[PDB]
Amino acid sequence: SFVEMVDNLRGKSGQGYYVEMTVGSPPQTLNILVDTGSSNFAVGAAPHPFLHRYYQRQLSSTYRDLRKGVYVPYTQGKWEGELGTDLVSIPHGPNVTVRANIAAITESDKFFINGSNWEGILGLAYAEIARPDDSLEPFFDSLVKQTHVPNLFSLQLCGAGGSMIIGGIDHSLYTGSLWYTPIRREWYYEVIIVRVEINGQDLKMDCKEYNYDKSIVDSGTTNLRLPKKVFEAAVKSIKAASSTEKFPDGFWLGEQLVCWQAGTTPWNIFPVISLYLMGEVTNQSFRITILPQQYLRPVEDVATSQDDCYKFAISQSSTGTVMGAVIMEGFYVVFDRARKRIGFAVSACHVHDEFRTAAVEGPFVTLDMEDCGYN
Ligand SMILES: CCCCNC(=O)[C@H](C)C[C@H](O)[C@@H]1CSC/C=C/CS[C@H]2CCCN[C@H]2C(=O)N[C@@H](C)C(=O)N1
Repeated sequence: SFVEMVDNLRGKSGQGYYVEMTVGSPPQTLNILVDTGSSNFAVGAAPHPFLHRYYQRQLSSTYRDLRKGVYVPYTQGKWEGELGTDLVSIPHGPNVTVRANIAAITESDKFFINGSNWEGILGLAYAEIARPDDSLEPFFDSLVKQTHVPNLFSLQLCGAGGSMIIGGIDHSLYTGSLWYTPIRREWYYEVIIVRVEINGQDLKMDCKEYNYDKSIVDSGTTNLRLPKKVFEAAVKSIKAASSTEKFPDGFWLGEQLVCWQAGTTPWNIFPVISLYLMGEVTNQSFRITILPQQYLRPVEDVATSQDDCYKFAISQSSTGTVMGAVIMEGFYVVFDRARKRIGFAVSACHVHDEFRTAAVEGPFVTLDMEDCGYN
């Protein structure tokens, strides 16, 4: 019955992907950012320059105050608000209504984005990273406890809408086989990267470096984010491969955007990136390959040029690897919480390089994969 959920997401990589939800009685409609990197369901509940609408607890007969405050910091942005519960539904999701925890956001900093068209956030990860603590049941945990919806969801983010299939896998959204990697621990959607190659060349780092201090799958982050040492090794490699042309160093910091005459972008000089993920059987892994069309994010020209301009969508991290939206775009990603694994497959909405193709390939053999986990 998943066909009704296809295309239930709007938005872009750089603006966030959001789904429509309703809260309260009578139902109030809000667009909610879908975020696998956190575990709090929160909505603007007070006026804000960037909000065209918000949650009004006074208008809902089913609202219940929990008389407790809450604060949530992200890599960027933060808000504080008031905990309560209310009835929640997803119009283009399963046909159910659940009582869910909701943080009513009363104050925020660098959280809401001007003209993003969303007014809240849906944290899809586990209770362990919920604020104020893990006793605040996350939305998806509530959905699964209160209804018959199976304990999984999948995401198909399409670059330049998407689909969130709640409760299953829709086989028409991907081609080829699904490959699965264990969820290392149920807090973030944490996985283990066991090898990295660039244009077929092994970075040859201690694989612990790739997962220092963790690696997570996050639909709510735009970029691929890498630990300092890995980020430096990657950028060095990508520079050398594209040394044909000259780029400002502010470009490699994701600040300045480079441009080319419409339809003349030299994709071929940028390397593919292969991330190998721990697999499901002993000494086995598989790889996802990223095309430049993914880590060069298209942006509006700062001038009156009909040129194609891009930003470098790989950035340095001090909190581990983040596989963000630009990586998830062009894969179908299955968050199989029931079997503690995450699946990847080539998306039906993948980008078309002329001579290269984004791919999910296996099996590969990799000795000692356990040693790649950071402790
Ligand atoms: C409370 C413990 C869990 C905290 N989890 C995290 O911080 C995750 C690692 C990151 C989150 O997934 C977090 C959720 S979105 C918060 C809004 C930012 C405005 S910018 C945000 C929305 C527009 C598109 N770019 C996005 C982005 O790129 N956000 C990164 C920068 C980020 O921060 N994402």
